[PDB]
Amino acid sequence: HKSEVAHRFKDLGEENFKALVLIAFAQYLQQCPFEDHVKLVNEVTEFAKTCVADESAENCDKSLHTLFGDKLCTVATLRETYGEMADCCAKQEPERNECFLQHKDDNPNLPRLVRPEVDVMCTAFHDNEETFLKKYLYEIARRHPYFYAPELLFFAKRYKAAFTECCQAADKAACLLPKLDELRDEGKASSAKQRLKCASLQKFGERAFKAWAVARLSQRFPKAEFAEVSKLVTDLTKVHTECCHGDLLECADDRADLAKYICENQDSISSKLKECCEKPLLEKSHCIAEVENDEMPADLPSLAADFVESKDVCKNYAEAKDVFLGMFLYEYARRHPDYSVVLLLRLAKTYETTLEKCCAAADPHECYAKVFDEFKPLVEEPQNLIKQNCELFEQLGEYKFQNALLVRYTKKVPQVSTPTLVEVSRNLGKVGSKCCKHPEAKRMPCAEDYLSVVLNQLCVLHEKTPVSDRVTKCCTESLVNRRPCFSALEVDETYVPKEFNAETFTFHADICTLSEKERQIKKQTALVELVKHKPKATKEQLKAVMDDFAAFVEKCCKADDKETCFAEEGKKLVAASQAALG
Ligand SMILES: COc1ccc2c(c1)c(CC(=O)O)c(C)n2C(=O)c1ccc(Cl)cc1
Ligand SMILES: COc1ccc2c(c1)c(CC(=O)O)c(C)n2C(=O)c1ccc(Cl)cc1
Ligand SMILES: CCCCCCCCCCCCCC(=O)O
Ligand SMILES: CCCCCCCCCCCCCC(=O)O
Ligand SMILES: CCCCCCCCCCCCCC(=O)O
Ligand SMILES: CCCCCCCCCCCCCC(=O)O
Ligand SMILES: CCCCCCCCCCCCCC(=O)O
Ligand SMILES: CCCCCCCCCCCCCC(=O)O
Repeated sequence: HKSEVAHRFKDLGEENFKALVLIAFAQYLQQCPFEDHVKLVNEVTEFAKTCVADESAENCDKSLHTLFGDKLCTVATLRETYGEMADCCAKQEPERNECFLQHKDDNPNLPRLVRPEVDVMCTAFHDNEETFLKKYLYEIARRHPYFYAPELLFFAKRYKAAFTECCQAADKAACLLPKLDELRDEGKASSAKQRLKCASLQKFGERAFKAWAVARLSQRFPKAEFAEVSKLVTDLTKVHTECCHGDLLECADDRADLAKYICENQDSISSKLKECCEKPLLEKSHCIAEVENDEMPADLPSLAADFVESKDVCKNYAEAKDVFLGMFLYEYARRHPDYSVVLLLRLAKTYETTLEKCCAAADPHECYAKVFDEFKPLVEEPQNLIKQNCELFEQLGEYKFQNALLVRYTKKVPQVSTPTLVEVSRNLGKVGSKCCKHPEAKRMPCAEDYLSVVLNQLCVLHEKTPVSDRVTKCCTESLVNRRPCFSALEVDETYVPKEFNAETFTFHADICTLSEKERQIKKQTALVELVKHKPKATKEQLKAVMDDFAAFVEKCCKADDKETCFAEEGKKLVAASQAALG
C-alpha cells in the first residue's frame, strides 16, 4: 500500500497500536524513563492519524523501519545514555536497523520489579487504569527485549482482567495474589521457551528444527497431507529464523502471512481452526499455535506397509533421504498425539540408523525387517517413568512429593548448590501436579512441554558456575538425548559428605510466623543439607528424622514459649538424629 503506518493503524486499532509502539520502544531504548516513551508514543500515534486521514500527507510513504529509526534517533541523550548505539544513527536504514538490533541488551542490570501490596495496586488501578498498566507494560518490556510484543500484549489483557475482577472482590488478596503468581510463572515459561527455541536453532541447526516441526505439526494436523505439512514446516522455519534475529516487523509480518495462509487452506489442514480463524489479526497466529489436536482419520493404514514390508524402501530412501524420513515422521506423529515430540525423533533417528546400516547390505528387507521392535523399549521408558512418578505423586501430595525428588537428586549430584536443588526439585514437583491430573494419553506431551524449560533453565545456571561433569555431559548432549541422560544419572558414590555444622540445623521461632511457601523452603533446605551430610542415609532412616522434625515444629510452635522449646527440644533432636544416622 501507499502508507504502512496508516495500514497498520487501521487494522490494529488505536488502542493496540499505542500499546505495541510502547513495547517496541521500551525494548530498544531500555534505559529511558516511562514519561519519555509515552511522549514518543503520542507523537507516533498522532503521526499515524495524519496518514489515516491523508495517505499522502508528508512522510506517510516512509517504511516502518525508517520512521521507527528516525524517531529513535531523536532521543537527544542517545549518545550520553546509550553511547555506542547513537553511532547507529549515522548509518543508512538497512544497516541502521541492523545496528540497533545488535545493541539490544538481552539482560540489562535493572532492579528486580517488586510486587506492591494488593491495596496499593488496586487503588492505583482504580485511580488510573491506563498509566497503571502501561507503566508495568513498560517495565516488563524493557526487561524482556525479545518477548514477541503481541504476546506481551496478550498477557497485559489477562493482568487487567485479574485486577478488574479481584479489586472489586471481598477478599482482594485471596483473589489477586494467586492470579498474579500464575501469570508470572506462565510469563516466565513463555519467555524461556522463546529463548530456548532460538538457542536450539543455533546449536542444532535447521535439520533438527525441521524434524521437530514435522513431528509437532502432524500430531496437531493429522488429516493434512505430507506436502501441506512440508509447505508449513518450510514457512515456519523462515518465520522462526526471522523472529529469532529479533526484528519485530519482519517477524510480525511473517507470522501474519502464515496465519492467513493456514486459515484460507483451513479445510485442507484441520477442522479445529474455525474459532482461531475468525479472531482479529493481532490474535490469529497466537491462537493457532495453541489450537488443540485435530481428530485422526481412524481409517489409517499400517506404517509397516510402506516402511518395513514394501520393497523399494531403500530405493525411496536413497532417492531423497530426508523427505522419506520426514514421511516416516509425519506418518508416525499423526498416529501418536500421545507421544512427546522428542520420542518421535528418537524413533525417527533409530529408523534412520537402521536404513543406513542395512540398505548397504545383501538382503535389505531382512536386515531392517524387525525395526519396529527396537522402538518398543524407546516408547516404554518415558511411559513407565510417567506412571511411576504420577503414582508416587498421588500417594504423597505435591509437597511430600517434592521432598522425595529432593532426596533423589541430591544423592545423584551432591556437588550442586542447595538453593539450586531446592528450586529445580520444586518446579519438577509442579510439573507433576500439572501433568498427572491429565489422562494418560496427554501426560507425555505435557511433561515434555514443562520439563524442557526446567532442564534448560537448570542447564544455563550450571553453565555459569559448573559443578559436575555429568550435568555438563547431559546439558551439552543432543536435544533428543538430554532428558534420558539426566534420567540415567546414578547415586554419586564418589561424593565425600559435608562436615557437620550445628548452625545449619538450628531452627528458631520465626519458622512459625512464616508463610507456607517460606516454611517449606526452610524445611526443604535443611533436608538437602541433611542428605549432603549423610548421603548414605536410607529412605527409612531419613523418613524417621523427617517425622521427628515434623512434630518438633508443632510441639514447639503450639508451645507456651517458643525460642526455648526450639533450643531445648532442638538440642535433643540434633543429638538424637545424629545418633540414628550414625
Ligand atoms: C522475583 O521473581 C520474578 C519471577 C519472574 C519475573 C520477575 C520476577 C519479573 C520482574 C523482574 O524482572 O524483576 C519479570 C518480568 N518476570 C517474568 O519472567 C515475567 C515475564 C513476562 C510476564 Cl507477562 C510476566 C512475568
Ligand atoms: C512448530 O515448530 C516447532 C519447532 C521447534 C520447537 C517447537 C515448535 C517447540 C514448541 C512445540 O513443542 O510445539 C519447541 C519447544 N521447539 C524446540 O524446542 C526446538 C527444537 C529443535 C530446534 Cl533446532 C529448535 C527448537
Ligand atoms: C504484562 C504487562 C501488564 C502489566 C501488569 C502487571 C501488574 C502486576 C505488577 C507486578 C509485577 C511483578 C511481577 C510479579 O512478581 O508478579
Ligand atoms: C513502528 C513499528 C511498530 C508497529 C507495530 C507493529 C505491527 C504489529 C502487527 C502484529 C500482527 C499480528 C501478527 C501475529 O499474528 O503474530
Ligand atoms: C521435510 C522433512 C525434513 C525432516 C527431516 C527428518 C530427519 C529426521 C531425523 C531424526 C532427528 C534427529 C535430529 C538430530 O539429531 O539432529
Ligand atoms: C510427570 C512429571 C513428574 C516429574 C517426573 C518426570 C517424568 C516425565 C519423564 C518423561 C519425559 C518425557 C519427555 C521425553 O520423552 O524425553
Ligand atoms: C542441578 C541439580 C538438579 C539436577 C537433577 C536432575 C533432574 C533431572 C530431571 C529429569 C526428570 C525425569 C525423572 C528422572 O528420570 O529422574
Ligand atoms: C544431622 C541431623 C540433623 C537433623 C536435622 C533434621 C532436619 C530435616 C528437615 C526435615 C524436613 C521434612 C519436611 C516436613 O516435615 O514437612
